[PDB]
Amino acid sequence: MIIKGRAHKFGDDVDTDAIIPGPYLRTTDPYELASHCMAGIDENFPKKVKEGDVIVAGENFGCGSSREQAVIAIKYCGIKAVIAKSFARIFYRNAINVGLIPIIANTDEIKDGDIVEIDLDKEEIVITNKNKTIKCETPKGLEREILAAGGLVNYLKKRKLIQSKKG
Amino acid sequence: MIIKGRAHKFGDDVDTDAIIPGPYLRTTDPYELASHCMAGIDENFPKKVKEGDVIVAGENFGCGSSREQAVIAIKYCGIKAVIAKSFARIFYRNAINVGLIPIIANTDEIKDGDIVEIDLDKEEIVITNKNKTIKCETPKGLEREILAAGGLVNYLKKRKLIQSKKG
Ligand SMILES: [Zn+2]
Ligand SMILES: [Zn+2]
Repeated sequence: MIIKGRAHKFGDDVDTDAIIPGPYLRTTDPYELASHCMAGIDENFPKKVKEGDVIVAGENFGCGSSREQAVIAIKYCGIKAVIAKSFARIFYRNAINVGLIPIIANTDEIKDGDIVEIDLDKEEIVITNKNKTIKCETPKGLEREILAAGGLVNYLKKRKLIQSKKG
Repeated sequence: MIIKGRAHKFGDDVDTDAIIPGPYLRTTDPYELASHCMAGIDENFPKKVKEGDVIVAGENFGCGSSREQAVIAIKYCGIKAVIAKSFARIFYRNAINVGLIPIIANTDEIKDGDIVEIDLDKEEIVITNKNKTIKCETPKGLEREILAAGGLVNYLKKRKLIQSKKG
């Protein structure tokens, strides 16, 4: 599949608090969380982002705390993927489990406002307004399957469903 | 935003039964419904469709019965939009209410398997593999707002949320 949208570029070490400040963690509504996505470093993000857009960052994106809210804040902004040079281990796992696609690439090649086209099958990112394409690395194995199902929950109910018609 | 994927082309008068045969209506799981999307005319659709793809049809798509399951079957296949020459009135309404985007265009310009790029802001559909772009008509007014919120439910809770912080 192909994910195409506007890129919102950030730097290195964008941690969970920058993604979704601790004080907002006192809410249930995921959309409530989404309304403050990236508010830690860019108070204008929630008002600029559009469904289908992509967050682009530097090294160690999602750094810090084991917050499922961080990935939920991103996912509920209508963002299907995050492109970064590297991802904090815990964030990566949480992203996979909620259906948020973590993509690895040299983000120095991407500028804020660029229109990017991520082709998950070819594992390339076309930066349409810059007439260039860069390679990327998408999730594989189990993580790819969980992502394909849209998250851990779906993956598990599809596993049960199969077992259902098994007898 | 931009929706880009592979087009699955169908003809005129594709009714709700073709979209989701009556016998399957005895289920709760939307994914269960999705597994038989378009099974009425193409038993291979469920196995060919990929998240991000687009259904393209002729006149009067969604014809017939007031089945919310038809739009749910499409939406749960990972299909965000349906491009047709015209839409049955009831289907159109149901689509809007679940966040499925009904787009009007001369689909004779689109062939099965074409890669299409729907730009909702420019109201154009780029048929990338055919080096051509055609105009389309996207939803406006209230319908556009409901769609933007992702469905009637979200639209309503966003209306309440606003009222909440009002006093
Ligand atoms: Zn850090
Ligand atoms: Zn009919």
